[PDB]
Amino acid sequence: IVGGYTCGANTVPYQVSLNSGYHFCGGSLINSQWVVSAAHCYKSGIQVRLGEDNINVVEGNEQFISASKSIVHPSYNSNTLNNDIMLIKLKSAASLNSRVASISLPTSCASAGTQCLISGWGNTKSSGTSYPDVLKCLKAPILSDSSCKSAYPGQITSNMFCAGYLEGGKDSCQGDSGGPVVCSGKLQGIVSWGSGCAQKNKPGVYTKVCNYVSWIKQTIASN
Ligand SMILES: [Ca+2]
Repeated sequence: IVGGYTCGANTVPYQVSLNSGYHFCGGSLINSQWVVSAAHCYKSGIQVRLGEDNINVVEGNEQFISASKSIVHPSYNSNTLNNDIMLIKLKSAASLNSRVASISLPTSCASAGTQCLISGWGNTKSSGTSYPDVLKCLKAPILSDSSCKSAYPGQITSNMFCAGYLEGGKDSCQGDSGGPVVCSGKLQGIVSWGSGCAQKNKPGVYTKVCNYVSWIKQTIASN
């Protein structure tokens, strides 16, 4: 996250870290056994880390659970990043408390102008490299379809949205991928892509979760 603030320990209780010997992507806990992330985060041998704040120190609220199964969206296109969403089932159910909770799936799609919370352990610099050990947060508006498609001509599909600041300075970045965009207490987005970070007229691009709810429910019911 560039240009954000330090969330505070366990203030984003649904935030997951995906670990394969190291933190590589974020995710969201959507129930005691299921995590939603970005399909471009697909790896073998994922361990899901819950209850994290400092990812380099054991602070006492962690739950480390391996993935049993990973399901990439049937129509994921890695060249276009269209349908950039993945489901991860835990080997065991997480113990849900105030510090480790699930986030609700949306009933409706959020509109342009809605303020959302984006969080993760990604790079905090727009030029150069600096990775935080603690969770970073950013409040950002959902931009209009028009402004989005005009920033990224020919690249935005129905399954995407832009959020952030056309002025730049504040964005998601490398390492934030797969993490939540939560608006009015519901999971609306997944940190998907962008052209660099926090650059002028190049906002973050997010997977539009409201388009996938039916797929999510069906999959979870049968797996
Ligand atoms: Ca920790």
